[PDB]
Amino acid sequence: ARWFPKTLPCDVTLDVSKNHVIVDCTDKHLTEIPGGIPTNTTNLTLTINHIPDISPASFHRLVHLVEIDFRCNCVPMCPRRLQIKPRSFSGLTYLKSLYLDGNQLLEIPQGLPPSLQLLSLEANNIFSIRKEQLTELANIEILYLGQNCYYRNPCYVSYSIEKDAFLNLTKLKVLSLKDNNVTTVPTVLPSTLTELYLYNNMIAEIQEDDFNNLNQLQILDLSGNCPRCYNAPFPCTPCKNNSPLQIPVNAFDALTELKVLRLHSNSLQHVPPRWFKNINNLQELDLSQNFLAKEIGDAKFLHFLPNLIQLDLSFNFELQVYRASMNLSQAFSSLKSLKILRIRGYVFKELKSFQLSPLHNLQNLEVLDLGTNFIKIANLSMFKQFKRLKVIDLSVNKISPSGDYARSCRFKNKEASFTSVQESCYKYGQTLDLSKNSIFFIKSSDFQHLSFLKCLNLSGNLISQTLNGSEFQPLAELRYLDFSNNRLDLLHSTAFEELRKLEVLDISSNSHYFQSEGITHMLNFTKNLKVLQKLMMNDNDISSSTSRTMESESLRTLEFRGNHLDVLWRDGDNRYLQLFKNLLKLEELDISKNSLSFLPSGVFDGMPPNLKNLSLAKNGLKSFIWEKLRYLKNLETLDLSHNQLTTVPERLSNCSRSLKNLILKNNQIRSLTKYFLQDAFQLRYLDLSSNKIQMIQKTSFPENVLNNLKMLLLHHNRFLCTCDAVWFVWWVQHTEVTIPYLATDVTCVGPGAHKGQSVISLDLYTC
Amino acid sequence: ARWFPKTLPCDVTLDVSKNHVIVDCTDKHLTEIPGGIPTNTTNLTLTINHIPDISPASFHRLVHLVEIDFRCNCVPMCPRRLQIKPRSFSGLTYLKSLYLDGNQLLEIPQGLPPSLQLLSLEANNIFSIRKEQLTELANIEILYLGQNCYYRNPCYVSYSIEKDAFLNLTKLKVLSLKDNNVTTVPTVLPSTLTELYLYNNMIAEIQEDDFNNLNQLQILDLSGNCPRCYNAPFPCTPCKNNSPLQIPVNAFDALTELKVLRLHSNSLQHVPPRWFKNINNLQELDLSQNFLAKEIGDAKFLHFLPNLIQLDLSFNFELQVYRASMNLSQAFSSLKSLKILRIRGYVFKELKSFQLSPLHNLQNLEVLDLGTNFIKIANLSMFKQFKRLKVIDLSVNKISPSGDYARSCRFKNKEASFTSVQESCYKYGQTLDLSKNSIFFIKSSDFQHLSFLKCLNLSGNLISQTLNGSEFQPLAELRYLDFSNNRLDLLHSTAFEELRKLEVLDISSNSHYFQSEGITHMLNFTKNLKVLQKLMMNDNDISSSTSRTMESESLRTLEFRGNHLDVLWRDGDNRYLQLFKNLLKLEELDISKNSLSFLPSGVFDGMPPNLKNLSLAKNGLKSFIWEKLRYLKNLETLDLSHNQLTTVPERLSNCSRSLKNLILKNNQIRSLTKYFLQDAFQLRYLDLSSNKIQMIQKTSFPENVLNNLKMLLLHHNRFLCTCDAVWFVWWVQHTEVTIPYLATDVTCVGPGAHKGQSVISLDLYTC
Ligand SMILES: *[C@@H]1O[C@H](CO)[C@@H](O[C@@H]2O[C@H](CO)[C@@H](O[C@@H]3O[C@H](CO[C@H]4O[C@H](CO)[C@@H](O)[C@H](O)[C@@H]4O)[C@@H](O)[C@H](O)[C@@H]3O)[C@H](O)[C@H]2NC(C)=O)[C@H](O)[C@H]1NC(C)=O
Ligand SMILES: *[C@@H]1O[C@H](CO)[C@@H](O[C@@H]2O[C@H](CO)[C@@H](O[C@@H]3O[C@H](CO[C@H]4O[C@H](CO)[C@@H](O)[C@H](O)[C@@H]4O)[C@@H](O)[C@H](O)[C@@H]3O)[C@H](O)[C@H]2NC(C)=O)[C@H](O)[C@H]1NC(C)=O
Ligand SMILES: *[C@@H]1O[C@H](CO)[C@@H](O[C@@H]2O[C@H](CO)[C@@H](O[C@@H]3O[C@H](CO)[C@@H](O)[C@H](O)[C@@H]3O)[C@H](O)[C@H]2NC(C)=O)[C@H](O)[C@H]1NC(C)=O
Ligand SMILES: *[C@@H]1O[C@H](CO)[C@@H](O[C@@H]2O[C@H](CO)[C@@H](O[C@@H]3O[C@H](CO)[C@@H](O)[C@H](O)[C@@H]3O)[C@H](O)[C@H]2NC(C)=O)[C@H](O)[C@H]1NC(C)=O
Ligand SMILES: *[C@@H]1O[C@H](CO)[C@@H](O[C@@H]2O[C@H](CO)[C@@H](O[C@@H]3O[C@H](CO)[C@@H](O)[C@H](O)[C@@H]3O)[C@H](O)[C@H]2NC(C)=O)[C@H](O)[C@H]1NC(C)=O
Ligand SMILES: *[C@@H]1O[C@H](CO)[C@@H](O[C@@H]2O[C@H](CO)[C@@H](O[C@@H]3O[C@H](CO)[C@@H](O)[C@H](O)[C@@H]3O)[C@H](O)[C@H]2NC(C)=O)[C@H](O)[C@H]1NC(C)=O
Ligand SMILES: *[C@@H]1O[C@H](CO)[C@@H](O[C@@H]2O[C@H](CO)[C@@H](O)[C@H](O)[C@H]2NC(C)=O)[C@H](O)[C@H]1NC(C)=O
Ligand SMILES: *[C@@H]1O[C@H](CO)[C@@H](O[C@@H]2O[C@H](CO)[C@@H](O)[C@H](O)[C@H]2NC(C)=O)[C@H](O)[C@H]1NC(C)=O
Ligand SMILES: *[C@@H]1O[C@H](CO)[C@@H](O[C@@H]2O[C@H](CO)[C@@H](O)[C@H](O)[C@H]2NC(C)=O)[C@H](O)[C@H]1NC(C)=O
Ligand SMILES: *[C@@H]1O[C@H](CO)[C@@H](O[C@@H]2O[C@H](CO)[C@@H](O)[C@H](O)[C@H]2NC(C)=O)[C@H](O)[C@H]1NC(C)=O
Ligand SMILES: *[C@@H]1O[C@H](CO)[C@@H](O[C@@H]2O[C@H](CO)[C@@H](O)[C@H](O)[C@H]2NC(C)=O)[C@H](O)[C@H]1NC(C)=O
Ligand SMILES: *[C@@H]1O[C@H](CO)[C@@H](O[C@@H]2O[C@H](CO)[C@@H](O)[C@H](O)[C@H]2NC(C)=O)[C@H](O)[C@H]1NC(C)=O
Ligand SMILES: *[C@@H]1O[C@H](CO)[C@@H](O[C@@H]2O[C@H](CO)[C@@H](O)[C@H](O)[C@H]2NC(C)=O)[C@H](O)[C@H]1NC(C)=O
Ligand SMILES: *[C@@H]1O[C@H](CO)[C@@H](O)[C@H](O)[C@H]1NC(C)=O
Ligand SMILES: *[C@@H]1O[C@H](CO)[C@@H](O)[C@H](O)[C@H]1NC(C)=O
Ligand SMILES: *[C@@H]1O[C@H](CO)[C@@H](O)[C@H](O)[C@H]1NC(C)=O
Ligand SMILES: *[C@@H]1O[C@H](CO)[C@@H](O)[C@H](O)[C@H]1NC(C)=O
Repeated sequence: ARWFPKTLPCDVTLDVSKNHVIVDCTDKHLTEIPGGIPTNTTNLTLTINHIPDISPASFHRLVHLVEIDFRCNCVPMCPRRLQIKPRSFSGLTYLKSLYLDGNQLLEIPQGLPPSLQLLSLEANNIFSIRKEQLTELANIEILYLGQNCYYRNPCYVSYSIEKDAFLNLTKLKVLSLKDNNVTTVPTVLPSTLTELYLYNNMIAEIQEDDFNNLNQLQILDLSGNCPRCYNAPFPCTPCKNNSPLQIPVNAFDALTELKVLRLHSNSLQHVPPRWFKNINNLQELDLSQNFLAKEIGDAKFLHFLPNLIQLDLSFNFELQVYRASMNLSQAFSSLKSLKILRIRGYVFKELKSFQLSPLHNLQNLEVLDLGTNFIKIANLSMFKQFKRLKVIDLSVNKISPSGDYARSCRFKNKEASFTSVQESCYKYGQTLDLSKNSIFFIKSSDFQHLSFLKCLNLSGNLISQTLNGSEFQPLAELRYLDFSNNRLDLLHSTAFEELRKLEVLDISSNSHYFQSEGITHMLNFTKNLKVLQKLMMNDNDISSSTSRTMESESLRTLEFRGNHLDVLWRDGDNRYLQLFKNLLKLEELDISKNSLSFLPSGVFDGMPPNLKNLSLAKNGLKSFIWEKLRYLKNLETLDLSHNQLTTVPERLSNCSRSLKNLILKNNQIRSLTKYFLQDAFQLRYLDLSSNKIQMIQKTSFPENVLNNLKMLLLHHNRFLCTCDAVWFVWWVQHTEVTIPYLATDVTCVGPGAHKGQSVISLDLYTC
Repeated sequence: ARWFPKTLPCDVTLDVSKNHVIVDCTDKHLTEIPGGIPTNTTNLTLTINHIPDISPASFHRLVHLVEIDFRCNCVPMCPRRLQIKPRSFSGLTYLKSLYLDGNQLLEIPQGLPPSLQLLSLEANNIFSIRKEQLTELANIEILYLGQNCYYRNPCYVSYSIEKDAFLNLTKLKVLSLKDNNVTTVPTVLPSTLTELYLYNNMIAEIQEDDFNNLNQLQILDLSGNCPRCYNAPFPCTPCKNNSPLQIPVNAFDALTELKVLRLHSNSLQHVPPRWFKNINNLQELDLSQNFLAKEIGDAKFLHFLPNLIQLDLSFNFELQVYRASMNLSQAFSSLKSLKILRIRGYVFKELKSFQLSPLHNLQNLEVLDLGTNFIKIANLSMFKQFKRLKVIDLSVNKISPSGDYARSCRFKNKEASFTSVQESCYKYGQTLDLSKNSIFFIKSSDFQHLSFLKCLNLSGNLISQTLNGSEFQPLAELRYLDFSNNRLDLLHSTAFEELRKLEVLDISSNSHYFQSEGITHMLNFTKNLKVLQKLMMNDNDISSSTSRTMESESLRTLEFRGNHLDVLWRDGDNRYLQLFKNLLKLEELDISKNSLSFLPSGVFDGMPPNLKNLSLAKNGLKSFIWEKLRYLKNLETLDLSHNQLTTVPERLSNCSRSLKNLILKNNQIRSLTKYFLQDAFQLRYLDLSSNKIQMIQKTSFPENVLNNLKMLLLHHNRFLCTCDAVWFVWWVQHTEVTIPYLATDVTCVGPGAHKGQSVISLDLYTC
């Protein structure tokens, strides 16, 4: 509630349905908590700042607070550790969540309210755990005590937990003890635990009674214990004699609701089937970064995982061993419900069709990761049986053509699963990611029996070929093709002619043959592509073109950034003026970073009629005309950021009748016209940030136009806060226009003592 | 003769033994020929400048001139073409050589003296050749008429040569017609020709009588005619139907003294043995960039080349064909005198021992080039039979570990053979250049049967390994090892321990594992290397080191540039002060680009006692102390160029008693001390160029010290030419100290009209 604030430099968000008020003071360099904080707020954000300590009077009048964030308030360049006065949180009866990460605290704070449910104490100096200060947390549910003693934040003392310290926490559900130099699992954990995170510790042995009472546990993490330290870019201490993490056979017996089990980087050598005897509902299993190269050939334990969804076996290669072929066990056929399989880091020479026979009967298999394996010989025709597969990974391996602040400062989710990189090519269907391979030329015979491919990634292969319309012949149903970081010779206009169903084509980073001058550059090759929608050819350094115009009856998006359009539009050269005129259906243009000092008169007449998104960022426009914008009758998102313009148009209404997203970020504008926004009711977005503007007059910014503006930015500029802008000073602190960084970035240059003064916090009584 | 010049801005070199005087006015921006040119000069250099035309009075008083250079005086940004007045060269009776390249001349200049022997007319607009203007050249010997009409300098007209134009040039020896758009070989050439250069032309057919009278010809070039235009980065036009350069069988019949024959890039398909029936003394043969992939398997013509020295067969691959193995004909055993063999661009999958059997009996074979072939499988043990070989090339191909201005503006030599890149590893003996390959880890078994290797290049392989002293075990006689552009983990001090005879070690560009902090960096691994002489570990970004000191009893050169020595020598950290103290035999240090803002007091005390070459360039030294140089009792080549120093030492004699090569290039020094060079007789080299110096007093630059100075640079600075430096003005134009760029770079800032005035050309009579 309270809606209208007074001088708070933090953003305020209201959710009447959720009855939640959010105050975000992230990155504000506040030495002390600002005054005038509303009593109706619920979430308080107090991240990286210069707060010396916490006083009980800080939250004296705040009783509706349910979330307090104090993450990374002093990162070890920082003064002494934060000191919390006694009874500094007892007044918050409605408190439920509290974050105190990165505060260099020595002991657990006391006096916490009994209504607390979440507590985060990561990146602190708490290496001792006793029941006395845990008695007050009898109602907690989620506890985060990780990252208290490890290589980034050392304490030189092993973690000490007294007996049955967590036993009385009956409401505990999630416990995290990562990177805490723990040696022994802290028995006895409460029986209501669901997620246990003990990874990246120094645990060497597991007792048979360690998880004897945990029956509702769902997520268990035991990574980093006795890790594989070979070629490790971080300080890690292998266990002695390389010994693996000793886990008894009857260890995971009481676990019945377990769903996620992570054993990554444990130097394991054998996986006994007795471990998975009781856990029948296991879904995700991680066994990466171990020494299970021989176990994969046996994989006898896979017979006890009928409901497995994810299986990770990455980076299990043997030192000084180069396998001739992948040895997949026949027990892999028992994974009926398997969906994702990762066999990276299993470096081997040749991949054959019969080596993937166990995976032929997996109906639910979708992702098959095989990248970073240095595969030399691989017949691509063997994938004709994996039509149901969604993503096939053939990454940096060497397949060739066939011969004849800190972490806790952000990410409030804390313990979260590794989110897979969702590439733009996955949404189109079947994907064959052949990027960064040893393919140097394309044959139509290699891609045979692959008519089902809806996507193909060939970036980074460094292919030097002159396509003429016969290479991608079998790929009849291909819709997305990536050809970035290659050497494409556009000597023929029939390139990509046989890709009848192609929609998105990417030929970026092909600067080699485009940099040369005098050779033919058939830029009209898009005429044959009937259903092409998007074409990305940026960073190509295109300086000349044999074709006068580019023709396409279906192209909608065109990225032409990082090229040389100044030479194409050189003074006295009107050949390539109407280069984009024939693109009838084009709606978005991205001609940026083209070193365009000036725009020759006539290019706007040669623009496509349906243009809607024009970008000219980082171009260095010394003088950009404005009266020619009348030709574009559909322009809505003109962008001129990071340019060297110096004058705004006399009347924006006379220039464009549909512009609504004007952007002039990081420009050099000292003053605006006296009728800049006169009768321009169609505008909704405007940006003048990072400029050299001095003052704004009333006649240039009418309130009628300003009422409908969704966003307006005037920060990080050179405004002068003198007595000549009393109307601006009154309006900036009396309007409802969303102006971000109104009290943090926009300051006053002068005069005199007014340096660094906040414009919204100005009151010139003498004016 | 004449020794002493007056105001010439060109360097003068005298050779009394050769009676030759050289005047070099290269890159001087001389609008007109300067006055006061000596009459005793012999070679005149008048390269790129702004000379509008040539007048007969230019060389009126010069009669001893034997060489005039006018190369690239107007490169097509340039005014109208150079105009030569009639009878502008008839007065030079002693003229023998004349260069007129890059002058946009339309016709051959007339009135040349009969004593001329060399004439260069490259990069001109002369596309017509007639006997009338060639009559005056009856005594010429070397003619250069190439680069007159091609893609860089087009003329849109085919070259026209009248019948028997060159017939009467009886003294002609070398003729060049490259890139001249020639269609037919200009019959009839004189019988005294020795070198003929007709490459890069449009010749489609050769007649049987084309070389009927040439019996003394030694070098013949026919490249570029009907070239292989596939993947060509320059505008080239294939011949029709791909047809090859039609050469009759009885074409090279009259040639008996031919030694070099170049047929590179001719789209040849078959090489009949009848061509080499008469030429028995052939030494170098070039057949690269052709379609002779099938002919290599036959190579029937090789039986007629018993004295062949060089054989080039690079880039003869078949389009859309990936050969399984290299098919070398058995006729290669007939090349008894073969020394260099290049089989690049013959892309094939696997290389076996038996495929190199024909080369097993070549006793004189030294270089075997096999790079850029995409070889996948290659057993390195098969090279044990090629012990007599000097260089073995295993370049960018994908071998993996075994499994289980213009051109004529410079280069006065013109037509010169392709000089092979002499790498630094060739002088040490046998070389196995395995750079840029697909090797990702090193095994001792792979390098078996290779104990004869004296050099090994492994740069660019991107190997991530933690060597402990057992990988390079069979390489007992290795003396040079290159490990640049890799990922070396220095976790053990026993790395490279088994390389007992290693002398030069290069571990540069290994920034990956050195950038990480907290991991061990054993920098004392050089202790085991008993005979190590040079160690290059630059561009490694070394910021921390576990070892306190580096120990080596034989190291003499150490390159430590592009690292982070500021953190190692951070204020309050005296652990790594004596890092280089234990290098007893060290004589050269290259600690540059280390971001050293300042040198902590004590590093000079920790320097090796025998240090002789210290470099601190591009370091940003805000304030460099000078009294501490007394510790270094053997310093001779101190370098502080491209730094931010601001003060010279009070007395250089008190600082160092042996410094003789002080360098302060591109520094920021406004003034010198009044006793900078007092009693410093041991100095021989001094540099203060590119500084902000204002004036030099007499008491700081005594003539006694200046007499023994070999070189002194004071150019490109901010000297003021006022009445306060009359002694400096008198001395600069009255001393014999070698001061380069005395009349071209060093100017006067002021005062007023004295902007840009030459100091040596100053005479202040009013002073
Ligand atoms: C202001 O503070 C409020 C508390 O003081 C915040 O309310 C919290 O909002 C989160 C969601 O953002 C709730 O989390 C719940 O989690 C359960 C369990 O899901 C678990 O598993 C999923 C994966 O399947 C994982 O993503 C979750 O993080 C959990 O680990 C869900 O079933 C719920 O739908 C919900 O996501 C908290 O419970 C809730 N706290 C309270 C006390 O209600 C609020 O988000 C804050 N607002 C801002 C803007 O910061
Ligand atoms: C000043 O001008 C003088 C002429 O006006 C220059 O004298 C010339 O010097 C060059 C050497 O630099 C002489 O070239 C001769 O070439 C023959 C034949 O060798 C040929 O083959 C070799 C490869 O084996 C090749 O490198 C050569 O270039 C030749 O193609 C050699 O046997 C000789 O030793 C010598 O190298 C000229 O003959 C000579 N000209 C005259 C008229 O004597 C002088 O170099 C100029 N000085 C400067 C500083 O520019
Ligand atoms: C994680 O906990 C272990 C607990 O053992 C820590 O190991 C301990 O580390 C300290 C500090 O390096 C060692 O103290 C050292 O003692 C030697 C004398 O023995 C002294 O010369 C050193 O200067 C240092 O004070 C201690 O010995 C060592 N404990 C054992 C059993 O070896 C480890 O440091 C902790 N990790 C982190 C990141 O804090
Ligand atoms: C085809 O495969 C290539 C390589 O596997 C993909 O290129 C890679 O794409 C990812 C995601 O866009 C890039 O990651 C990003 O890197 C930038 C730094 O450049 C970083 O700031 C981002 O946060 C993100 O991590 C990755 O750099 C890029 N690699 C290269 C060499 O460009 C490509 O996206 C794939 N194409 C399709 C259509 O999936
Ligand atoms: C090397 O010599 C050949 C000699 O044929 C040159 O080919 C000629 O090039 C000119 C200029 O492109 C061609 O003229 C053209 O004529 C057409 C009408 O046919 C006209 O529309 C064009 O605007 C142009 O004026 C000429 O036809 C062509 N000769 C032949 C037989 O095709 C070649 O250009 C020369 N190369 C260089 C680099 O100068
Ligand atoms: C081992 O093999 C590698 C690669 O074959 C050699 O590196 C290459 O060395 C050459 C000659 O020094 C470099 O050429 C130079 O390039 C610079 C531009 O960087 C240019 O300004 C010079 O004029 C010259 O052309 C080449 O760049 C370099 N390649 C790489 C990737 O660094 C290396 O020299 C070999 N080592 C030994 C001991 O032979
Ligand atoms: C694939 O892995 C399996 C399991 O490790 C290998 O089978 C074992 O092979 C060894 C060596 O011959 C025998 O001593 C074991 O008795 C075998 N066990 C079983 C269960 O068969 C198999 O040889 C591997 N295949 C390849 C090609 O590497
Ligand atoms: C990759 O596998 C496919 C199919 O397994 C091979 O295709 C065979 O090609 C030959 C010659 O073209 C035909 O006679 C066969 O009938 C094809 N097989 C089938 C099942 O139709 C292809 O040759 C393999 N690639 C390589 C390099 O061996
Ligand atoms: C596209 O390029 C391919 C590759 O050169 C052409 O295929 C060749 O065509 C020629 C002429 O008909 C034949 O002599 C070759 O035998 C063909 N090679 C192969 C491997 O089939 C193809 O004709 C070109 N297509 C177009 C339309 O230009
Ligand atoms: C793309 O434009 C080029 C010209 O820039 C077209 O090439 C011309 O094609 C016609 C028809 O065969 C020929 O008569 C011309 O001689 C060609 N000119 C050149 C310079 O090659 C090409 O056809 C166009 N392609 C498409 C698909 O429209
Ligand atoms: C290596 O090259 C030789 C010469 O081209 C090949 O020998 C020819 O092979 C073809 C095809 O079998 C025959 O028609 C010719 O009669 C052969 N000529 C001679 C002189 O033998 C040979 O087959 C090639 N070898 C390989 C492995 O490619
Ligand atoms: C590369 O060639 C060498 C020699 O031709 C092979 O060395 C053989 O290795 C086996 C097993 O170690 C021995 O039994 C043989 O006696 C060796 N040959 C000789 C001549 O001594 C080596 O195995 C080959 N590399 C590969 C990967 O096959
Ligand atoms: C290089 O220096 C390291 C120390 O920086 C040496 O490692 C020590 O070796 C001794 C002898 O075995 C041990 O007692 C120490 O515990 C080691 N210290 C560390 C930090 O590892 C190493 O021996 C030196 N190597 C050489 C060749 O002198
Ligand atoms: C124009 O591009 C911007 C880029 O962020 C996008 O937000 C906007 O929706 C686009 N407008 C249209 C009409 O596509
Ligand atoms: C500017 O707008 C006014 C008012 O609509 C109109 O009368 C005038 O013609 C316009 N001028 C231009 C150049 O568009
Ligand atoms: C010092 O290095 C320079 C670098 O050019 C070299 O010229 C000089 O000979 C070296 N001096 C000694 C004594 O090695
Ligand atoms: C400087 O040199 C003079 C003369 O040799 C000597 O007397 C004096 O002690 C020296 N001072 C220093 C600091 O070296």
